[PDB]
Amino acid sequence: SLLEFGKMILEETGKLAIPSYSSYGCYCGWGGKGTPKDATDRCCFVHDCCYGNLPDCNPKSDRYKYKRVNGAIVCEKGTSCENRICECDKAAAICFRQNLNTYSKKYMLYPDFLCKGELKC
Ligand SMILES: CN1c2ccccc2[C@]23C[C@H]4[C@H]([C@@H]5C[C@H](O)N4[C@@H](C5)[C@H]12)[C@H]3O
Ligand SMILES: COc1ccc(C(=O)O)cc1
Repeated sequence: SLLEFGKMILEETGKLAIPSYSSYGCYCGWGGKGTPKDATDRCCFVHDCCYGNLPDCNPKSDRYKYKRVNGAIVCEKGTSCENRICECDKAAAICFRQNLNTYSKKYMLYPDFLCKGELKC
């Protein structure tokens, strides 16, 4: 769930989940539409897509167990859905870190109205 996703995002990137990634570009937080702004907005595009492969669970709400360990992130014996959600998030959190440089405060709190168009997963 978001409570787990947020801890992850903080743990890996050092930045707090909320202002730092909850409205970034066109796909972080909101989702919806548009051509992703940059590397970090693109992660969100994949993460959405990641949650999309699952219509059988509640990504935003179902709580899962994961632990850290000298660096990497480990998801644990859950309920398929629970496990699947964790790898989705795990990836996404890794992607943010992977691209912590292209992080631009210019896109932090990027509205919506300027986000235009289709994009198939
Ligand atoms: C409308 N809703 C949908 C309705 C029917 C099928 C798929 C979707 C969503 C789910 C998910 C994703 C982006 C980001 C956002 O989290 N959601 C929106 C747009 C779409 C997009 O795939
Ligand atoms: C992919 O990054 C996010 C960040 C915030 C939210 C949200 O606030 O719903 C969803 C996905």
